[PDB]
Amino acid sequence: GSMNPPPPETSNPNKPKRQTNQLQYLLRVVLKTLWKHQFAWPFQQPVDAVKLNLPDYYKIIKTPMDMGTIKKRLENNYYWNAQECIQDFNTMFTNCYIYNKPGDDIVLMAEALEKLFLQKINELPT
Ligand SMILES: C[C@@H]1CN(S(C)(=O)=O)CCN1Cc1cc2c(=O)n(C)cc(-c3nc(Cl)cn3CC3CCOCC3)c2o1
Repeated sequence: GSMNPPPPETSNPNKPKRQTNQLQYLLRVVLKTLWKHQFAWPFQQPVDAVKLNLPDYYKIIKTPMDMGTIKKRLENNYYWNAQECIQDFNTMFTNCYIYNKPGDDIVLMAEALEKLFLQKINELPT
């Protein structure tokens, strides 16, 4: 092993494939808008604690999450419901805010993405 955990699962081979209009919105509106933002890149994959030499990251973070994982989960129809996906986004942001120093560039980047996320979730269809 290494400092890095195995990445979260991204497919569920034993569930039915079922869309919902909220899951469609989460992929086509929410994820796609965040993914293309200029500050998305540090959130597009799991934190590589080995490469970045962050021995405490996965000691502090209990539930790793990132937008690459979320994207794959949505594209693979991993989620049974939209609330599971919203929870993953929230976990990603929480991880960033509880680990990092408040003034740091990475927290400014997270905040820009989070504002966008929360605005799109305010417009989540019924
Ligand atoms: C190496 C960084 C340096 N930054 S800083 C001073 O803000 O530039 C402090 C954090 N530290 C560890 C860390 C944490 C972290 C993270 O939560 N997340 C979510 C991501 C990263 C991360 N993933 C990649 Cl890929 C690069 N980085 C570092 C960021 C940093 C901001 O500028 C964009 C690149 C990540 O790294």
